[PDB]
Amino acid sequence: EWQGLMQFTLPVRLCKEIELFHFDIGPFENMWPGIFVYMVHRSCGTSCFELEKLCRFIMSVKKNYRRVPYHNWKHAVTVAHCMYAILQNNHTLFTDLERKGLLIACLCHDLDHRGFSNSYLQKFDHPLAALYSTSTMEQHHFSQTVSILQLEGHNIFSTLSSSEYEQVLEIIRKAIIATDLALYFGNRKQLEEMYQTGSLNLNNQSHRDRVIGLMMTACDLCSVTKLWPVTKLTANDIYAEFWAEGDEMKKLGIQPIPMMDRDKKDEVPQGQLGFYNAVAIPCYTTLTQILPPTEPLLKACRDNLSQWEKVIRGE
Amino acid sequence: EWQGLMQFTLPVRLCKEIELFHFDIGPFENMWPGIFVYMVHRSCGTSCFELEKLCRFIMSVKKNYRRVPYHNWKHAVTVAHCMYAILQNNHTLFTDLERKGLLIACLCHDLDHRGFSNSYLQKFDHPLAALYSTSTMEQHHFSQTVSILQLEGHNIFSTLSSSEYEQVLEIIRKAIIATDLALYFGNRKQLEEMYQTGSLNLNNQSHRDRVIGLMMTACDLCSVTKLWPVTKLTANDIYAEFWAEGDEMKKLGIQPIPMMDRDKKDEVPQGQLGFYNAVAIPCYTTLTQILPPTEPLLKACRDNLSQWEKVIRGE
Ligand SMILES: O=c1ccn(-c2cccc(C(F)(F)F)c2)nc1-c1ccnn1-c1ccccc1
Ligand SMILES: O=c1ccn(-c2cccc(C(F)(F)F)c2)nc1-c1ccnn1-c1ccccc1
Ligand SMILES: [Mg+2]
Ligand SMILES: [Mg+2]
Ligand SMILES: [Zn+2]
Ligand SMILES: [Zn+2]
Repeated sequence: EWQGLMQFTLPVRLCKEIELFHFDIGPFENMWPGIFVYMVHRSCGTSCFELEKLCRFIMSVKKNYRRVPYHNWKHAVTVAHCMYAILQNNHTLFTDLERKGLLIACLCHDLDHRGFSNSYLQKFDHPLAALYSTSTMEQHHFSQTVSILQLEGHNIFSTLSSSEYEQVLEIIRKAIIATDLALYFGNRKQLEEMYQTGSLNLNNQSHRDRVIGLMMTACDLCSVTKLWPVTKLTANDIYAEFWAEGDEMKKLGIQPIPMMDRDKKDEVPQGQLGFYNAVAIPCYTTLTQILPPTEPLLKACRDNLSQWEKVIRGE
Repeated sequence: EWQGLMQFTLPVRLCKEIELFHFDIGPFENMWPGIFVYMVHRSCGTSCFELEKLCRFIMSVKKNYRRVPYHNWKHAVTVAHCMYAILQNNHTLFTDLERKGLLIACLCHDLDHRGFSNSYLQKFDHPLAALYSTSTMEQHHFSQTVSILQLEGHNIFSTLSSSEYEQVLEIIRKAIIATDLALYFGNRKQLEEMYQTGSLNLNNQSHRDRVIGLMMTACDLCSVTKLWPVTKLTANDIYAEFWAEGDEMKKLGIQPIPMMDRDKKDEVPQGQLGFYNAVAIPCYTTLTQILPPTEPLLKACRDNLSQWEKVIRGE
């Protein structure tokens, strides 16, 4: 099976559509592993990784996402695809090493997620929180990536020099860390200012890491940039995960926040509104200012915001 | 009427096209009864049913479909044909008794449909809802089937033992009930787990029952698997019928849901993309896994889904 992935060929029709931001992987489950291979090949080249190792890596990454409602294998590939479209539209802004790292990082950014937030683990003294005090899950995700890399025949970065091996791990590490939404708000705030004053410079490494940060957020949340019926369905998976967590708290005696409370569904429409206004819109707005070809992301997001506004009005 | 049918020979220029999953019966209206005959002869043999009784039965079946926009005689034969194509492409898996039963089941699965859903009937306290509390129309459909079998000169299962007769009515009954879409979701979900755990055993009768059910669902929805110009037009019949149910609710003065509401005509494309994603795609996806030969159904379904995307996007 991990061999059948090597003889995979992407259908011609899909070769055209995969380039667009709005593309939806959802109806093509059996092709997701192959879709990642294709995307890595178009962005980085066909002789970048050894195909054997690359295919073994990908299959092992799929195996280590759980059967949870939202933070699953589908999510990993969804996030990788959006990165791909960002990279493709701003190709020469990034180095070979960065594109390698960011795609792999997107594929790995939620590895071994259990369906629980950083709040939960920390509040209920889960061992993961004892090990990782800030950005709990995200640190575990990066730890999971290294583990897979160190498996027999799984080290896709074996052709690299020591120097480039370290550089790419660090790129991946910051990238995964950056998907902690707790860190997004500060990041986006800084970038907005640097853009306003005209002080943002891509050759400044810390500015560069900030940009990559924002890119990781945009990709993590891109399911709000898909066509309305796709986003609506994803919303169900997201909320199915939140409610499952809130129920765990109710069993433990403690009342969950509204977002995680299956008894507060009425509040959901207004919760989506709040999320779009406070998080998602300002995310893609800042991104479009820095990387103008990412405009379609902001555009789609605005469409979905507009939709939720109709729901609140009574449709 | 039944006598001109005994004389019927399918024209040779359709002897190959008929075997294709995407075959459209639409241009061949007055051949529909003969096409069924033909499909039965090829899949069960010309020795299976007495030709006189079989012809009488088909014509009574035809007359007991009402002149409704979608749940009519055309749909009955369209669904039967898809079953034909499945059975043909999995030559060895199903028993003689199963094949006899499944074709008859498909042709009868919507008998005497009134163009109203179950919830409509239960809502407004229709005598049929008072009779069958769950799967209301489906239990009526089967009832209509048994009535026609028990007409004079119509019992096509005359040449079966008492035991086989009981088995084949059980096969038909379960298959008709399974076309209740409410039960589809549970069934597909179980089947997915069984494939995933590898615990799916076709020696297990209640596993066969589940598989048969999924095939029923697949055939029932197969209008989403035809060539675009055929799928696009059948959609208009489906919604005509949804809207008539809503109109009836609005005559009575009650608000229907958007699917049935014709003041929501514009949202049909979005409504199609949603349905394909939440219902059609997972159906044929799980069917293809269980029965690899049925893959052309999924492929066709994917092609029509992207067509709706283009409609929504103005392409
Ligand atoms: O649709 C949503 C509603 C709420 N949240 C959310 C999540 C966490 C924190 C917060 C908080 F606002 F509380 F900080 C809000 N995320 C999404 C969303 C849309 C796309 N990905 N995700 C997502 C992001 C992260 C986790 C789950 C889902
Ligand atoms: O094109 C469609 C749009 C919506 N529905 C639908 C039907 C029931 C429930 C739901 C619900 F979304 F509520 F679950 C959606 N079915 C079809 C469709 C495509 C092919 N056959 N049928 C079909 C299936 C069943 C009945 C009539 C038509
Ligand atoms: Mg995460
Ligand atoms: Mg029905
Ligand atoms: Zn994520
Ligand atoms: Zn039907």
